[PDB]
Amino acid sequence: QTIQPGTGYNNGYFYSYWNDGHGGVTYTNGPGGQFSVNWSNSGNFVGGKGWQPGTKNKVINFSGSYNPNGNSYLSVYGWSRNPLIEYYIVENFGTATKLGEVTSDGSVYDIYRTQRVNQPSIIGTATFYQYWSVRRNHRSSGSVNTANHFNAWAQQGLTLGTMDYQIVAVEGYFSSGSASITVS
Repeated sequence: QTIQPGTGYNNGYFYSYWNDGHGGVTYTNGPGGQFSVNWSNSGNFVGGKGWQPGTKNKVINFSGSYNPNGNSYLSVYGWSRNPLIEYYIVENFGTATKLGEVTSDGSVYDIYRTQRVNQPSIIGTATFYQYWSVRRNHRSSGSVNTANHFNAWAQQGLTLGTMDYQIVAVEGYFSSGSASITVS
């Protein structure tokens, strides 16, 4: 169903839908691991389905249509605790300290670390690191072996804590677009 921001479980999958209060976002949970999101001149939002908690060896399958008009991501997205880390395995996007590269699931990814200072998080306002793997060959369907990225990050000194949630997420930032994604 079309829902308001929050977290919960739908048809066997965890979901998270978050936004900054700037209107123009319609997020809808579908059957199974399916979700769809339409946004018209939104602020910042993140929504998608997956698992609570994730694992450090999950192979994540996704397929769908992803048509952003501006700043947006389509990512394997999640959190860890102790250390508090918000991480991205970016498979596609619309319109940082580089640490290395990894070749995984048919593409080279570029690995980055950023720091968020006094920003929202799963534990409230906090300062924390973000880990990124940005796919070079952009795509909106395929499989992600998360262990390839987590191990590559660790080899560069990027440590993950105990896993919190782990989803395939569509994120937008002051843009418009449409997406419909099925996770498995």
